[PDB]
Amino acid sequence: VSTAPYGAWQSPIDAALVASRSGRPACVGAVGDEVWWVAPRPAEAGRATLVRRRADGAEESALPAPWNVRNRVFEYSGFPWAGVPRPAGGPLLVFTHFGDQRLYAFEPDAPGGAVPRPLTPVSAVGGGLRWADPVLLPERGEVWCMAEEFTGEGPSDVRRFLAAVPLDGSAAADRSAVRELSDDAHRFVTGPRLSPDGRQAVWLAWDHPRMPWEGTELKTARVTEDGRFADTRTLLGGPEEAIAQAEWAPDGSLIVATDRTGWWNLHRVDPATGAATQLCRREEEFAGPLWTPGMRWFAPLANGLIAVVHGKGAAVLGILDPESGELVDAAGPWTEWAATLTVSGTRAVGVAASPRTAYEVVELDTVTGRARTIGARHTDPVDPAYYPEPQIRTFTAPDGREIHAHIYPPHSPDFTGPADELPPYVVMAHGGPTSRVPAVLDLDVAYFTSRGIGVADVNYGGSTGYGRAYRERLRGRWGVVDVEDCAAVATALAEEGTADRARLAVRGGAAGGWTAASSLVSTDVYACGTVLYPVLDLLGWADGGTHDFESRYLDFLIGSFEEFPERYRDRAPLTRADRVRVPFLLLQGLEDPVCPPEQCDRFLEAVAGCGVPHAYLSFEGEGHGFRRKETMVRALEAELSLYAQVFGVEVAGVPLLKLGE
Repeated sequence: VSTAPYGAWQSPIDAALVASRSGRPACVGAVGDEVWWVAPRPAEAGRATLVRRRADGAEESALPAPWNVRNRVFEYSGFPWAGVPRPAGGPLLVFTHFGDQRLYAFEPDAPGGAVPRPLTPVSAVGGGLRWADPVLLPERGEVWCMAEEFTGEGPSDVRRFLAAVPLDGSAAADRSAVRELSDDAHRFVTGPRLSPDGRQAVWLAWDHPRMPWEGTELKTARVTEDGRFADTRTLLGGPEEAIAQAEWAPDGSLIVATDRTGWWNLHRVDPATGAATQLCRREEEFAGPLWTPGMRWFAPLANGLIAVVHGKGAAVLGILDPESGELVDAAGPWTEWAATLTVSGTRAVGVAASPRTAYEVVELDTVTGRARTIGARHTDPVDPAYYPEPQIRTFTAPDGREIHAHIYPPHSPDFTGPADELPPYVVMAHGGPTSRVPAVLDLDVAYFTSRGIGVADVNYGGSTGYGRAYRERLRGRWGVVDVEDCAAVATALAEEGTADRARLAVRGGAAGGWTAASSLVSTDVYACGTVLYPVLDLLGWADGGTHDFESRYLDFLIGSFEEFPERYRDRAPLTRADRVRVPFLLLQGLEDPVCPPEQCDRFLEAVAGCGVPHAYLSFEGEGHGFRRKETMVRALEAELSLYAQVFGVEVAGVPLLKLGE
């Protein structure tokens, strides 16, 4: 061990390794005795593939490039696949290919191998046709899902409804062959969930200007014999009751996760009256913000037990006995479980990680209570001694309010900083903003901490996982609460003498980019900042400047335009772009439909000539969020260079970012 300036420590973690290991298993699901999930392939044009895990442990990608398992529903991608086991011929699977947004069917065990065949027609009108959250029904020879069909060229010129697509491929070039199960009365809907007897269907629905976490309605209908929906009606829910998920238990009962008590809790629901009964009252979240159709937090098991990812703050998979109210969590090293879940037999399978291990596919068996890794087993790319040791802390702001944050101090088995120096710190603001960041191994974080630069990940007011009230703290306060909370943690760290007050950076992407930009504009706490595909122009954004799903999200964030039109200009970073007095880095994807690159251009034009050192790197072929390995490498090394230059530290492992005024 030797002494070296903070930020200049030699680290075995390069941006290429970081990119290579980015992402996590997602959308897990059981198919007979098999377990499938979506996995990222950053080095394969940033595509996502399907992974098939056989009972005997065999684990391999089921689709080769260029197949890309992802869709553009809500622009964030709804559950992209489905699969059913069959008596002969192997399982039948369907998935949405990102390239043409079509739903495809394929049989992995067919002689010759997987040969995807299209099931849906395309459209040149606006955003065309999109599909997601499917359920295979081979008895009816169809796959049921929710669909998006653009009717105009505007981002909101679209209708959504539940649909039935023929598995025989007769609708591949015939839109009339697609059956509309529900009508298009509701702008936003999720895929259908069929009762075990196949006579009743449910689905979530909502409209502008509400976000699903504000409120949703659980719709229901009788499924006729010929496969149509009848007597559609609202079973429960409303503009202020957030129903995040609904599932049929194998015994025919209905279970939903609602926040009517102030926290998302599981409730049994009378399929006829809609009356709900508490199954486990707790000041813990048993669900989360429904950003895409198909998210699952709980899963009913055939034996009557219920698997549930729950917790206040950190979420962990546990097993609930709705009869005794008893809840037993998984053990093992995993401290955070993602919002994806499936069951098979007495087993519940989810995706979880720890501060020392990347997300793995983990199985919890109800008979033994044993939890074990069954997929994507984590191997250390470098000695785990290079990973930071997270400190889950709650800071107390001026008015006594609690601010939840994850502190990652510089950490390295080979270096220590100068006695008379304190380490610079990078303060991060997650996206959303209605979501939360878990405290697990993240090479993007270790990339900095292993070099001598601390990191502080703040779950500012408005973050999820701490009840409706905490999520509501941000209503009408975007640009103030997120900014102040992040700054509170920063300055508190400096005052405590654990961070260099003069070397604090702020960074974030999407909503987090807005927070970072806003911080550089409305405060002088930071020495520099990194902004990724942010929202900087509110007026532009509100004026048909973003996808349909978030086209009215500002009503929640800053207030309606009808009531607070003045905020749309005052809160906008673009309006005060001239107030940025420190160097910054802007990163953007050129195919971004959520935060169009125009946002950046306008900002850059507003700061030109102000003599503020800065840089802007846009990437062709990248949408909202970077998926290609080469893109991530360049984005991360650029951010590090910015910090090296501003913090007066040397880093030769990355190219020197060219900053200009």
